[PDB]
Amino acid sequence: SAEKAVLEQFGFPLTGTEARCYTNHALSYDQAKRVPRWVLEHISKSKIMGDADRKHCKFKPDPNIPPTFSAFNEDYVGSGWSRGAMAPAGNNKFSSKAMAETFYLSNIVPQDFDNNSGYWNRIEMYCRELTERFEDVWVVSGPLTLPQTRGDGKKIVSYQVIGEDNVAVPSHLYKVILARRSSVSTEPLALGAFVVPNEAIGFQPQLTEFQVSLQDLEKLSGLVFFPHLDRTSDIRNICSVDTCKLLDFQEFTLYLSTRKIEGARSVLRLEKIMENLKNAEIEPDDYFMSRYEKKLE
Amino acid sequence: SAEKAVLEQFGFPLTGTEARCYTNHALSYDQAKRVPRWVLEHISKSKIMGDADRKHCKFKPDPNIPPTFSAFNEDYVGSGWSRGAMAPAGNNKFSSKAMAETFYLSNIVPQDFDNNSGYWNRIEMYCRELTERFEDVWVVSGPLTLPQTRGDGKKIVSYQVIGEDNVAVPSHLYKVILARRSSVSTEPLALGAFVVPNEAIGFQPQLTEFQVSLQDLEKLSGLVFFPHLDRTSDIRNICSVDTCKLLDFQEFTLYLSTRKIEGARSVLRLEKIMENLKNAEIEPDDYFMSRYEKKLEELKAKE
RNA sequence: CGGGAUGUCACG
DNA sequence: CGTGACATCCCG
RNA sequence: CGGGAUGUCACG
DNA sequence: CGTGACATCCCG
Ligand SMILES: [Cl-]
Ligand SMILES: [Mg+2]
Ligand SMILES: [Mg+2]
Repeated sequence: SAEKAVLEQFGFPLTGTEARCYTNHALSYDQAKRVPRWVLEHISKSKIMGDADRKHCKFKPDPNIPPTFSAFNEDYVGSGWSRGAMAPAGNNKFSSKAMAETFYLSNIVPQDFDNNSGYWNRIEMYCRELTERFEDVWVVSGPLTLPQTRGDGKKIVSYQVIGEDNVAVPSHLYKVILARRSSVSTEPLALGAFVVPNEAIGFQPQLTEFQVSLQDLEKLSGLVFFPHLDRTSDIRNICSVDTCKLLDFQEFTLYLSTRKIEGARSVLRLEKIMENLKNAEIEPDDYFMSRYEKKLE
Repeated sequence: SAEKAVLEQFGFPLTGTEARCYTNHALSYDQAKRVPRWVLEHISKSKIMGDADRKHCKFKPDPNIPPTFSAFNEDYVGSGWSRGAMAPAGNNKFSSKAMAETFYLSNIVPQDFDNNSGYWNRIEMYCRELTERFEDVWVVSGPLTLPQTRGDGKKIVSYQVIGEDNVAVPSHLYKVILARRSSVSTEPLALGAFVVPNEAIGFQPQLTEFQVSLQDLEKLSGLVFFPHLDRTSDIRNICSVDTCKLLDFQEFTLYLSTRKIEGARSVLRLEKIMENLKNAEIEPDDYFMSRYEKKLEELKAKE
């Protein structure tokens, strides 16, 4: 192959798409859009429990990404968009290093403010909730810039770029969920693929509304998820063997109020929570009350 | 090590960005846009000569591309865009197999009809012209989807997708040119990078108007070109060492008329080629007349 | 050179 | 329906 | 849980 | 102008 040797004289162009691995999540970086292409993580009940704190971590450029192709906090702040992490920080309570690697900008995309801490947040919580029914949960997340047909019939992909480095703002976010009940069972695996628009949503629509077939998502994203997964074998819809239903307004508001006290140093903060709970029309469940009287010390 | 085996248990997702080598070019395919991301080729005096013929070739899907992520002629035909090859067929006249592999849709992007046959064609000509003065030249070509600033300040990337498979139509096309004078000399290498918009362009714009720096291109494209090339050494702007001058209207149409002499199958057809030249206020060069007189006499015998 | 419109025969 | 190879013609 | 606005000290 | 680790305060 002498002809091939001259062709490679100076080397092929580099795309920087090789898989980058961290202490509890891997990803492939898109050097052109300056966002991750896909982010893989494994969740177990053992991992979502720990002492790693979320406010001792800062969003910073991944020092493994060439600064030329890296994004920076200056691109997000005040751009009208938020820094949305794909590998959730909450999935790494067990390790402080793992949680800190979640805050590398290689793992975050521009995300609607309401969608981030709202609907998408609830999807991230449901993933952690599956750990109580499945010993192993694999999740794959990433951005999407999807087309949209217009009056004259033709389809146009259109997406915003923000900051000096032009970080691509996706029109949708995808999340594939693969769950197996036990390490020693051979139940069919539970699989679910979902595509959510990058915008405020609310509580009306059920997560089933956003479900799509795996092979479809693979077509719109140009990826092949879980190659080693024997597709000839029997695989079942995650939503037929589970709930696929996020927290309602009352549950979500209470969960936040329950977790807000854990970081409430002062007694004044606890007062506001109740005043806000009363302003919310909710009826404080006894669980929150048990975690209310213990922290009044 | 064990907390990783559980991650890889079902494997990482596949991107399909690995290089795919062929007879005279390589490329990395973009499975999401159904177009090549970059296409690398090497050309020389010997490779741009031969008996390989376009008209005995066909556009069709690269068989090494999963049909799921592949483009098909149905996506292009009737979409309002042409099939533009990044690795030119004219750069592989020496091998019938090599030329055939440039018609794989893995080497094709939706390209404006006028652009494909006009300005971009003339750029591919200038690359073949460099083989007269450089023994080896490398070319990287691919598509781009660049942003645009609205009046209100927002920057928007927009591009049409065509066909059922949503093949992306780039806003611009890029080309990186690297030429070394000789394998035994150590004259500084010459490099030029260019970004042309995917629309009709005439004969007034000079190639240097679309020239950019290698850094600027790598930032736009998210690629790094020619990694093993030492960037601290002495590298020259190709448009200073060479001409970066595309053919004007007269010599461009003249070149086409000469290439059409070979395909002339009747004396009357061959004379029509010359009448069109004269109607265009172009006087053929002595090379055309020799070629014209030759093909003429060749066609008179068997008639 | 770069793109297109067509026909015919053979065979899966 | 597709696969090949031979051919005719058009445009810039 | 998920995102933002501010401070004091320390070092390069 | 860049790296680490303390702190209080807003919002859904
Ligand atoms: Cl067409
Ligand atoms: Mg988030
Ligand atoms: Mg072309």
